[PDB]
Amino acid sequence: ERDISTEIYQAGNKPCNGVAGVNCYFPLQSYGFRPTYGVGHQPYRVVVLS
Amino acid sequence: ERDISTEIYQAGNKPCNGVAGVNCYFPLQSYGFRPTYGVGHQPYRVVVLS
Repeated sequence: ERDISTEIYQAGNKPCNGVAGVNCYFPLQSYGFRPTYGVGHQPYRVVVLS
Repeated sequence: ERDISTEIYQAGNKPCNGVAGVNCYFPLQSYGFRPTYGVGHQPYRVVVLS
């Protein structure tokens, strides 16, 4: 199931769709790839075959 | 079980009741936690739940 999401994930009982600075957090983050990270942050050429 | 050991563990034939250094070591060794180390040498804080 390929899924796409943009809306802000909520962590409380209140409604939350686009409010920031509250317990709601963004469900995505951007990768940082540099040679200073050995194994923890390194890109890989992984391809799954079914 | 919970063990609190302060005496010297013996690893030879002479009784290491209070003498260490020649054939016996202190059983407690502190962790080496450096921020300049790799990802696999970082202090992870872990809790149990049974």
